[PDB]
This record gives sequence, structure tokens and C-alpha cells, in this order.
Amino acid sequence: MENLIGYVAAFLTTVSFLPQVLRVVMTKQTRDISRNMYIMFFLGVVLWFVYGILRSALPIILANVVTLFFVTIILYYKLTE
Amino acid sequence: MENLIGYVAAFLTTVSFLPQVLRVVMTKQTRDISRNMYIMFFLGVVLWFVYGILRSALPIILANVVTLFFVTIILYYKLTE
Ligand SMILES: OC[C@H]1O[C@@H](O)[C@H](O)[C@@H](O)[C@@H]1O
Repeated sequence: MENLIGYVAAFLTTVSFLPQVLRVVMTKQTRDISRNMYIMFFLGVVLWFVYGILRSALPIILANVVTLFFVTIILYYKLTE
Repeated sequence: MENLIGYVAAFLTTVSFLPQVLRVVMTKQTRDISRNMYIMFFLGVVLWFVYGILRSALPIILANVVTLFFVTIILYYKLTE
């Protein structure tokens, strides 16, 4: 059972960044978003992805690749104003 | 080694929400933050914490409790405008 819980948790947590991507790409506004939040989160997802490759856990690699994508675009928009 | 990388990743990801908490509690502005993002993220962290209890993983429980706190504060401010 627990594995299902984990998969649903990872899915939810990864796709949650998608509406934030949508809003950032639609309104082109990033004032209220923390830069440090997405910097630290960037490095965090990077290390989770390194942990996934180190453990050859493809589901962790996938979820964190999608998250790294989302977080990267959001951070880009933040940095570029 | 891998365990260290995972722990640092969890740390980074949990503490990343702290600067967003700070900014939201100081400027009292949440316009550019996605509500749906933090809803899905909330439920995701809840399921991560349920997975930690189910696997008796105290570090997962602790990290996800701290994250649940931060995400709850941010979500509250967003829902209250
Ligand atoms: O990818 C690493 C994941 O760590 C989880 O604890 C968080 O819920 C997600 O924000 C993040 O995507």
C-alpha cells in the first residue's frame, strides 16, 4: 500500500508546480514569489535527482526531472524580472 | 553516502519554503503565488507524512511536518487573499 501512497505523493508534489508555471507564464509577474525559495528548491531537486541516479530509482529520477523543469522555468522568469 | 545526499536534499527542500514564508508574512502579498500549487502541495506533503509514518521513517516525518507547517502558513495567506 505504502508504495501507492508514495507514488501519489510524488505525483501531486511534482504537478503542483505546473499551475505556478502557468500563472508565471500567463501573467508574467513574479513579485510575490521568493527567489531564494526557488534557488534552494532548485539545488534540492538537483540533489534528489542525483540521489535517484545514485540509487537507480527511475521513479525518483522522473519525478525530479519534471520538477527540475518546472522550477527552472519559474526561477528563470523570476531572475529575468 | 546516498543517505547523506537524500538528507541534504530533504533539508534544502523543506527550508526553501522558509524564505517564502518570510516574504509572505512581511509583505502580506500573495498575488503571484499559485493557490492550486499550494493545495496540491499540501495534500502531497500530507501523503508524504503518511508514508513516513507507515514506514516509521522519523526523518521523513520530521521534514514533512516542518514543510507542512510552512506550506500551511503560505496557503492560509493565499486563501485569505
Ligand atoms: O522532488 C523532491 C520533492 O520533495 C518533497 O518533499 C516535496 O513535497 C516536493 O516539493 C519535491 O518535489
